[PDB]
Amino acid sequence: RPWPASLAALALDGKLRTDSNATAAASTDFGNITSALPAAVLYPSSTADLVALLSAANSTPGWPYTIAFRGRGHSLMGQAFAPGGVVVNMASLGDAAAPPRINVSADGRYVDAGGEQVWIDVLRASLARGVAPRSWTDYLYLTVGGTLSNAGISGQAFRHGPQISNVLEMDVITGHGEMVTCSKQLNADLFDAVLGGLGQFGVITRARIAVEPAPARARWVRLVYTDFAAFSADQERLTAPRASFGPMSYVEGSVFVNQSLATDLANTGFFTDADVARIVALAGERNATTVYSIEATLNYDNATAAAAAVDQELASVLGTLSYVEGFAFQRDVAYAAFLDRVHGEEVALNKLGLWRVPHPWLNMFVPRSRIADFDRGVFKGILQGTDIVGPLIVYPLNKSMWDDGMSAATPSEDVFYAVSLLFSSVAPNDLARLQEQNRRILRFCDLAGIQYKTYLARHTDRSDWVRHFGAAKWNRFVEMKNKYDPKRLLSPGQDIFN
Ligand SMILES: *Cc1cc2c(cc1C)nc1c(=O)[nH]c(=O)nc-1n2C[C@H](O)[C@H](O)[C@H](O)COP(=O)(O)OP(=O)(O)OC[C@H]1O[C@@H](n2cnc3c(N)ncnc32)[C@H](O)[C@@H]1O
Ligand SMILES: *[C@@H]1O[C@H](CO)[C@@H](O[C@@H]2O[C@H](CO)[C@@H](O)[C@H](O)[C@H]2NC(C)=O)[C@H](O)[C@H]1NC(C)=O
Ligand SMILES: *[C@@H]1O[C@H](CO)[C@@H](O[C@@H]2O[C@H](CO)[C@@H](O)[C@H](O)[C@H]2NC(C)=O)[C@H](O)[C@H]1NC(C)=O
Ligand SMILES: COc1cccc(Nc2ncnc3[nH]cnc23)c1
Ligand SMILES: *[C@@H]1O[C@H](CO)[C@@H](O)[C@H](O)[C@H]1NC(C)=O
Ligand SMILES: *[C@@H]1O[C@H](CO)[C@@H](O)[C@H](O)[C@H]1NC(C)=O
Ligand SMILES: *[C@@H]1O[C@H](CO)[C@@H](O)[C@H](O)[C@H]1NC(C)=O
Repeated sequence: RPWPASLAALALDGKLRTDSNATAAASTDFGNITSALPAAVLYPSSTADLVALLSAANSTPGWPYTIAFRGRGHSLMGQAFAPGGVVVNMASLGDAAAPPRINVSADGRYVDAGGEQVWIDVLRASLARGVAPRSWTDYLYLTVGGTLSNAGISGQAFRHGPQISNVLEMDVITGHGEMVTCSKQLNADLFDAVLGGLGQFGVITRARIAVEPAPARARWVRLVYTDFAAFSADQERLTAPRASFGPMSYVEGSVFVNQSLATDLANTGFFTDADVARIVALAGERNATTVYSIEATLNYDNATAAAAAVDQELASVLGTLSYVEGFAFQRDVAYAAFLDRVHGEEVALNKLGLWRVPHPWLNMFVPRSRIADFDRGVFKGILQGTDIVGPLIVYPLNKSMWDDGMSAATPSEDVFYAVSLLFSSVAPNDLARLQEQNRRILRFCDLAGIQYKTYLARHTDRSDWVRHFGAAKWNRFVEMKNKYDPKRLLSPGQDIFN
């Protein structure tokens, strides 16, 4: 039970807190479905405090405290908790002013960012130097270390890969309490393990993130379909390799069920009421139970000719497509306004009291060969007759842009779809129904032989995690767990080794 000097110094300096206010704040997450109180919350003022805690953990025999690294707690099912353990309040690393926690490189080819930093601040500090990361998440108020522990995907991933494919190097403190810098060339085994590694191997204190010259504006389009075959064929055309890709900077898509079509179209924040009326009419003419929309952008800069060159490039692209004649809808915004588009959605929902609610989200990767089966079984099947609150996002990814040596698990096929069904619960009895429906969707997929992977989900059975990674890739994961977290204390809320 004796404490090392450096661990005791943290309690003395008021950094180790055991009060009910501190512990309660670190006991809930964005999922708002599960909770777990820690014994203590650490508020580090430097990476030395992290070394202190993890060295103590490693050297103290019989050490009982699991350790989690809370980013912004956007986890869905407790992945950032440490039940009866220590939660690290990562945000405390950026409390001061000296030194800065985000540094754009002198050559403008990368940005250095603290693990604790949120992507919105990474964006703001990048644009101040005329650059920006190439690969995003839909939502910018997430931490660098958090998204990198998962993958980080948005409409750019088809061409640039996920955020984990856009890291040059990291500083990481392992379960041993050892500060290690890692890359493809230095300590590559740790580098690959941590990326998509679900916080199992250590804490990312710094990430070196690839940037590109920052575009000024995004030409922003949505294309409407009643035929899934045409919708998916076009998403695949837009994202297909020609190493080289087509013009589009971003390609996502969405599914709208007929029952709430007008309301959901109106709630996109994209369509006007005039647009909505035309799409509702189209659905009725085609007798459609589902409507599909491709969402795409073309990034361009402040050049004088840029706007007309964009018009012509866009016109050419669209002429290769098969959306319903006349159902192309365009917007034109500043690039930062596009990237932070979901912030506005959060503000609106929270003011309605619809943000801090349970989020039984279903996120998965579905092989291209079975996407039409998934559409029939889920969008045209299971989901029909239900009231859906939250977007249903569907878009293809290219496996060639994913590094399978990293921890992140993906389907085997060259093309696979991100399917994100972002259900928001309107309290009882809606939550239990939504949890059951997600089970049924997974059940449908299992029975149809669809070889999907989950994303952002934590499994509670060993056989499920083994299947998740694949047996050979699982053994790799375990090898790296043994070297970097032998005491199995880190990120216990993933329920892999805890
Ligand atoms: C809330 C949410 C999440 C989200 C999103 C939109 C919203 C509203 N949009 C996403 C998107 O478009 N694309 C995508 O890939 N993910 C998207 N997300 C999910 C998001 O990536 C996850 O929630 C992720 O966990 C990031 O969230 P956060 O930064 O808040 O991290 P956390 O929940 O607290 O912890 C997650 C796990 O990672 C470990 N962790 C956290 N920080 C570190 C560091 N620095 N080093 C090592 N491990 C770390 C935690 O222990 C936990 O297990
Ligand atoms: C951002 O750059 C600053 C330098 O402008 C870095 O600060 C130095 O690095 C470490 C901080 O732990 C110390 O060894 C030096 O004394 C710091 N210099 C001073 C006094 O500012 C900082 O580490 C960088 N941040 C990241 C995460 O890249
Ligand atoms: C799409 O959804 C609407 C419901 O919003 C359906 O229209 C309804 O049809 C029923 C049965 O004839 C009528 O009783 C309702 O008055 C209609 N509702 C409204 C408000 O328009 C429509 O049938 C659905 N289409 C498909 C193909 O399922
Ligand atoms: C990995 O795919 C995901 C996972 C979680 C969230 C999202 N995106 C969004 N999450 C929340 N609100 C939104 N509005 C538009 N897109 C989103 C996308
Ligand atoms: C969910 O949020 C509500 C309201 O903000 C809160 O009272 C409750 O404790 C939360 N539940 C969990 C399990 O986090
Ligand atoms: C592009 O230039 C315009 C006009 O000079 C300016 O308003 C805008 O801030 C610039 N966009 C950036 C910083 O990318
Ligand atoms: C309209 O679609 C519904 C549901 O798919 C179907 O039952 C019905 O037969 C269709 N109507 C016609 C005339 O095709």
